[PDB]
Amino acid sequence: GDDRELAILATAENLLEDRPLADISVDDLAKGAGISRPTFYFYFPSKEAVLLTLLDRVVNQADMALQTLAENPADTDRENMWRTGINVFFETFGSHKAVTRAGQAARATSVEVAELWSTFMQKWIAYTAAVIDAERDRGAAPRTLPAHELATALNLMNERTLFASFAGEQPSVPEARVLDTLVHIWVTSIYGEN
Amino acid sequence: GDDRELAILATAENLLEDRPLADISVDDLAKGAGISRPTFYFYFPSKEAVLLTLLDRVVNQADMALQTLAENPADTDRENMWRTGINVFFETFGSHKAVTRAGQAARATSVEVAELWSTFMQKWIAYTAAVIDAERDRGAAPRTLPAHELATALNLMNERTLFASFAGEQPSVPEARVLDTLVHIWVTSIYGEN
Ligand SMILES: Cc1ccc(-n2nc3ccc(NC(=O)COc4ccccc4C)cc3n2)cc1
Ligand SMILES: Cc1ccc(-n2nc3ccc(NC(=O)COc4ccccc4C)cc3n2)cc1
Repeated sequence: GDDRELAILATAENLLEDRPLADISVDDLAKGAGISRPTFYFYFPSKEAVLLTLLDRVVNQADMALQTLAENPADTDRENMWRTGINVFFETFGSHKAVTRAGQAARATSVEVAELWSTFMQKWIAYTAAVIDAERDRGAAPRTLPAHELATALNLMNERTLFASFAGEQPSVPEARVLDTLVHIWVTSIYGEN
Repeated sequence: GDDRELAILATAENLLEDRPLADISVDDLAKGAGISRPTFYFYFPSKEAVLLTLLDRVVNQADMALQTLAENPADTDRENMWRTGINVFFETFGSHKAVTRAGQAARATSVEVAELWSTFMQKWIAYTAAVIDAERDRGAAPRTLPAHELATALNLMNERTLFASFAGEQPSVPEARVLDTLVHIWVTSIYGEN
């Protein structure tokens, strides 16, 4: 039941490591999961619905990890505080590069994927802005850009830059250098008076 | 001859305003250009080759404008200097949103589009890094991140953030606010000691 479902999901994750969703059939997923094709269809209406589940699970994992960090004060300087938050995404999405990458490609063709991504990006930007505003309220950060516009561009930079690194794009920051790169830009732009 | 070609190109640009390349046929392009379908094929081998030409023209327009700025010293402060350079992209790509957007969608399916984009991104990042290094050499900017890794993330942020704004994505910075947003992040991260 649920473990034929977890098997379709594990199969899809495993196959997405080697080729795109376009190069994977429902039959590929069925065979890997040790089930027939009509049995696959009891669990998922399509291969696109398989990706959506996987992406949904990854995005919620990142989100829960961010909630956990938030509910636990966390004892260090401002630069390290930002580093820890960015690290959630670096580690969560870096542990699921194939799914995370397939989600981006699916955004153009799947309104549900686009909607799911858009929902979490809004949540993450809103929370980023709320922290910047808190930092501004305690007098730790100057009131420069609107917090929400600042949060939007910084989260969009991370989306694109971690994606480039994880996909091995030309150009891209080496994955062993990208965390430090993003933390620098976030801290100087959030605390920089100019 | 060349003006049947400019007509196929103008037609493609005009139609890409209303729908994606997937929703446009060679016949659509032929009819708009006032030529038959086999005549289209004398000018371009495909509709994908039409997009490549358009994108190539836009990317070279941005590049030439950046070269022009570079060869002309340009008389103002550092913040305004960065603003002028970012403005090249804001204005060039903002004057060609449909082509510029279709190029991004094509990167996944067209190795020539991916290669063209990748080439210019490398050039633009290299030039960004050379300016940061010059700024560092005159003692105007601190030696923080490697200049090339800094330039990479900043150009990737602009790519993604101007794209989001021009495509009206949720989320996105309003197009009337995005220039100021990006200039802030570039100037604070390039000049910020922390
Ligand atoms: C292949 C791929 C790789 C990475 C992404 N991606 N999408 C992202 C969206 C937001 C994001 N955000 C961050 O890294 C930092 O977010 C923080 C930090 C501190 C407090 C709050 C937040 C949201 C990283 C992201 N990375 C998307 C696709
Ligand atoms: C739809 C769409 C919209 C915009 C882009 N895009 N791609 C970009 C790549 C680089 C880029 N760069 C900049 O804005 C700033 O670049 C500077 C500034 C000063 C000196 C040198 C450079 C390269 C903007 C870009 N915008 C791509 C697609």
